[PDB]
Amino acid sequence: MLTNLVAEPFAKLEQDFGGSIGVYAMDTGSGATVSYRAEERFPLCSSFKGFLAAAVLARSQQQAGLLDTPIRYGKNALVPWSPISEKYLTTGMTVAELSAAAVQYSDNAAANLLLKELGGPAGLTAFMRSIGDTTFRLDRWELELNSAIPGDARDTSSPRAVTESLQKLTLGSALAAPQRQQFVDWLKGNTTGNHRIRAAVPADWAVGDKTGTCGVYGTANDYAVVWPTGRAPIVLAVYTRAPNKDDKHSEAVIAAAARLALEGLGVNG
Ligand SMILES: Cc1cc(Br)c2c(CP(=O)(O)O)cc(=O)oc2c1
Ligand SMILES: Cc1cc(Br)c2c(CP(=O)(O)O)cc(=O)oc2c1
Ligand SMILES: Cc1cc(Br)c2c(CP(=O)(O)O)cc(=O)oc2c1
Repeated sequence: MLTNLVAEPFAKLEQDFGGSIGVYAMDTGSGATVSYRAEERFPLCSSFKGFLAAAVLARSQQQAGLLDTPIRYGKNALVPWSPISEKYLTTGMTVAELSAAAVQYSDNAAANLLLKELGGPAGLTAFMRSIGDTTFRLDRWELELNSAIPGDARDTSSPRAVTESLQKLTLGSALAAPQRQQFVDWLKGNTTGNHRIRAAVPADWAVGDKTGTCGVYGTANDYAVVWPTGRAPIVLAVYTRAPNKDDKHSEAVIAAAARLALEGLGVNG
């Protein structure tokens, strides 16, 4: 029913974009949903870093002091787009600071160092299985996971699975209350998503998000929890990809898809 209210505008939006758009949006009050290509796999790109921080927070529930552990690293850890960790190369950073940098600045060195602590891509995948997500898979590290090859299931999930897992971690019971609020707070402080889902959200609504940009195959994404005033929160995921390696992603398309999802849910804004 709501999936059909916006099916036609979604098709026109993705045809103008020149690729595929995948959207799943959930109104946590009524349970109403909007779907468009919601079961197709899309590359995660940096969006896995949000789930990575949730996995760290989950581990901190039964390993006190994990968040305060100092991590030291060498120049060889600094891969492109490590804007925070490059400033602390000579000092180290704590696990919590690496997690905040991974979430709020998409810091690649920070993400790789945290992946190391959790047992690599299989360890993060294992965490996702532990919360009931059978779709998510991480296979590689930054930046190899950005290849976004058409048809390749490595380092992908579906918009529906991303939304379902995000709901469990931010609003459900997958994390304990203090860890859940810390995860929400990190997403709320993200600096990389101002032109994506946030561009669709009114100023007086709270929003936390995590972005991903593979840099090839028109592949980019964003997922978010949105707290409209006066109603229950909305969880949504917007993923894109395109057939040609040189196709460019579009933040404006991500924002436009988020607007249609919110319009479909009847969320005025
Ligand atoms: C910190 C760290 C640890 C590892 Br175990 C890797 C790997 C696996 P490898 O391909 O180097 O063996 C790839 C990478 O880009 O970064 C890492 C960063
Ligand atoms: C990285 C990570 C963190 C956790 Br918190 C798990 C859990 C929950 P646990 O029962 O091991 O304590 C299960 C799992 O299979 O993988 C994980 C991976
Ligand atoms: C090499 C590189 C790494 C990142 Br980490 C980005 C991001 C951040 P994200 O969207 O992946 O979170 C945005 C971007 O436009 O280009 C990038 C290029």
